[PDB]
Amino acid sequence: QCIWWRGLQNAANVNQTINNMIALNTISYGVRFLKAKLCIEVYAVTRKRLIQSYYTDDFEQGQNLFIGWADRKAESIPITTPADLDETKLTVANTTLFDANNDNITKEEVPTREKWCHTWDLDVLNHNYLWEPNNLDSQWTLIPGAQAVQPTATPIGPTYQEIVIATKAIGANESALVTTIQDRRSYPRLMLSQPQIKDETDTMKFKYQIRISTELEMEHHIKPDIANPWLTRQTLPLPALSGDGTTRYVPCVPYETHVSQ
Amino acid sequence: EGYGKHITSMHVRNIFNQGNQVIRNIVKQQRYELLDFTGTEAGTTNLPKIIPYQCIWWRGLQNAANVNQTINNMIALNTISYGVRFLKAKLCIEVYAVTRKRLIQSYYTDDFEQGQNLFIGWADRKAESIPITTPADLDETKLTVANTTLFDANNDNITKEEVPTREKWCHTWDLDVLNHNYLWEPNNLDSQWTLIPGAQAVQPTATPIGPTYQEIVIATKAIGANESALVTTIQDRRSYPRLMLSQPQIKDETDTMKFKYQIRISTELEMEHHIKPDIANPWLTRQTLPLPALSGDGTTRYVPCVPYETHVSQ
Amino acid sequence: EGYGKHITSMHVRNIFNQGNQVIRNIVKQQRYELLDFTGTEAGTTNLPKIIPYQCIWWRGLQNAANVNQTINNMIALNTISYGVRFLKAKLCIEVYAVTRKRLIQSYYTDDFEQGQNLFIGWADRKAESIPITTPADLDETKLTVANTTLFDANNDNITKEEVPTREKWCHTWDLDVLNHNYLWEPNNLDSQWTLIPGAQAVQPTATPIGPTYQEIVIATKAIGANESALVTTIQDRRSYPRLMLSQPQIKDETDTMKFKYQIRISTELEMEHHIKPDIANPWLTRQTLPLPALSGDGTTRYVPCVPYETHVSQ
Amino acid sequence: EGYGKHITSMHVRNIFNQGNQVIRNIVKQQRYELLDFTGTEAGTTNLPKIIPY
Repeated sequence: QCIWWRGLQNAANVNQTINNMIALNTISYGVRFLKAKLCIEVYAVTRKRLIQSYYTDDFEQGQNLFIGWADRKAESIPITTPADLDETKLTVANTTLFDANNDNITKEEVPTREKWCHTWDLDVLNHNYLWEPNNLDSQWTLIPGAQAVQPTATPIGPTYQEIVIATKAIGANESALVTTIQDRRSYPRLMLSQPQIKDETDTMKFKYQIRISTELEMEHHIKPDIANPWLTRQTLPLPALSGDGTTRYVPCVPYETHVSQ
Repeated sequence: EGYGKHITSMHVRNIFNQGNQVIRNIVKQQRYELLDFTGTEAGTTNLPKIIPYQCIWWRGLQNAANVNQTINNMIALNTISYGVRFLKAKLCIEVYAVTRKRLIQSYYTDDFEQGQNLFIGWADRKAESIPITTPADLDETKLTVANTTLFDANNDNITKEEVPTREKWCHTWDLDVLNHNYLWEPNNLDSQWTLIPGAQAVQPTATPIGPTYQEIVIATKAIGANESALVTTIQDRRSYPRLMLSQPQIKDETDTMKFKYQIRISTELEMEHHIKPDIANPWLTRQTLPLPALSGDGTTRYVPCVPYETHVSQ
Repeated sequence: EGYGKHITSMHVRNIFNQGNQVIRNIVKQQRYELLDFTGTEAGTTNLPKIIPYQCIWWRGLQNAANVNQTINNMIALNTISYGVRFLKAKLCIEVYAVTRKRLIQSYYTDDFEQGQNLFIGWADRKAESIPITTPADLDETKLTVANTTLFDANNDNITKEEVPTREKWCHTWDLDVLNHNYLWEPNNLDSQWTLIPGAQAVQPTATPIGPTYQEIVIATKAIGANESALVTTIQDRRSYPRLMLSQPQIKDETDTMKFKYQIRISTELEMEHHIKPDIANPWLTRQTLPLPALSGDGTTRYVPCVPYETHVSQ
Repeated sequence: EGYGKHITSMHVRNIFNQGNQVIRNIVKQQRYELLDFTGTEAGTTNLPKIIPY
């Protein structure tokens, strides 16, 4: 849901694609995201076995990595620092993919050398609108698409509603009225989990060695050959959650119901 | 290797609704009523009655006695639904009698005017309104406006249907106005100032009706102090002019010639409830819009009842 | 003569349901559970577990935590329904792991026995039962009978499916048993001694189960001191043998070789609620039958779980 | 065995360009200019101008 697609969790993961993006953002008045391809590869499934005391790790090839979509629930992602965006350490307390009572998660199940791929359509915009470029350098900026849910603590703004209304300073003299219709998106919380397996002592502990590949297709619409500051008129602020809040909750709505006319 | 019956390598399975569930209930309200133009007080007068279909009177909230399982069904289905869309509202007036009060001496007798009709005006072509104070006021028998008629000796501005007794007057509305996969957030229809879906962009300053009456909707929802939803739609405009029941204005020796109609008024309001998903999702409010309604401290509040909507050829 | 639009001489019209309305809700309960044969106490032992599908555990009443809108939907739909018919009950066990407790020295470690299976016995061919005391007891993880196994060294009387981990075990029942336009009178499924539709004609004297377990039903309903209903049906017989989950009995040096299974158990109980008609009709109880259940003061009560039903060729 | 959606045994995958990317920009320069052979100084003279392409 966040702009972590840049890999902003760590600077070490920068690459020319970011640098390309950064530059192409300087020279582009607006950008539209096309398709975001996420692929997790599991290179191992490892269990920590207890002996005595200390633990050894043994290969559980034959178990799987769980990818939950956390659909069917209204849940969120706290985001404080870009580090927090790390999908390895990013967590919520008292949280699981497994409820002994109502198991509310649609959980894919991944063997090691089986690969888990997903793709999103960020083409949400229309009426010839774009998104105004940023370097994707913030963790509170979010992917295109409308989760109309926003906290009062951190007003996310009009970009999360189908009917967008916003203004742009773009100089004290002029102001732009950006108004669109963007189809609604859900973007439920996507979790990686181990199985909950009860050992003699406690929950049965695993560690997964995966490779996580991202491709975020970005069509930069380049600044015209002549200065036109008013192309902001067609761009919309990157969808983002504002406010002084140190920790800020990404909506991650489960889904969108549909009505038959 | 597993040899058991009806066993297969699991696919991706979670069985929960994801909001895809929908229920169609029809709240229907059927009344044999006294429509009386004879009396001198309390909406019994020559004043043409008003059927406040613009309002949520379709529940029959004018009186509690008219509650039925359709309401109770609706109420429950509202508790368990995150949103509802109104489909078609079928109003049918049946006239079982047309009665005149004749004067003799003094006291009056009533004689059958079979051969006269009940007038149903649409009060199109005029900008007029319905005052709504209490749900009682919603009663289409007593609901009136002063100095009001279906008959102007100068410009007769009303398109008035004319109903024989056992002839029936039916109408149907399309409340499907919403789109972009938006709904209306449920209420029990227990207020008289809530109004039918559709956009009469007219609203008084005294009682701001809000964004649900404009084609382009913009509103927010608290739904907790932490999150807020931006509900933005395009809903086609609706007119919903004032629908009156009237007697003919016929000048007797004394005064206007007084009638009383014994009718049955049948309502069917098709409501597709979109059920709360099998898992808690408070953010489905995101797709719902507040019931269109007129707010404010005002005791009496005026329902717009716009005549019509002009059309432009491109 | 009446010239209005959509007007016609009235036919015979009353719009009320007359009971013709029906709603299909699916109560579905999905659990990732610890199925443990290792422990020495409280249903953790070698004793084969029991899935009490004969009981109304399909609600997940074993624990309140497993409530979901399907129950809440059911509950409400029961308030507004005069009767309900169960359609198909889909049980699916998914095995996410097969785990053995290995002994070293002393303490145990758990190792993956992928390559062994979970046993699902039907406990057919035997007359056996399920003791039910509390809804907790309905938990298929802890639900057991003493001196009980899927493995007899002498006559092995159980038809036992065998499930690899990511192989899934699904079953489906037909609860459509009723006919002659009878239904079951709704309950919230909040009791553990209520049982699934279908006739196991066996009932204990200690806890008379009643006429709903015989093909030919005869019962009365108070439904007020003034009137009483005679509910008489023909419902085909059902067997519903005891369904156990077990580990293999494998003799280690010490004792039986202990496993624990991490499974997910998914339930879908299709329920067609027949909604209360749009007008009060307390006598629709006439067509409903009491939920099949075992009565009596008994704290612990034995669910029949008959093995099967023989068939005769005419 | 893996049952998830859009899952397949990995092929050889590294996604990096390997230089295969190319961009076509057109630098274009458009001028309404004074070309003057009249003046007596500083390239304004009868001398034929040169376009240093």
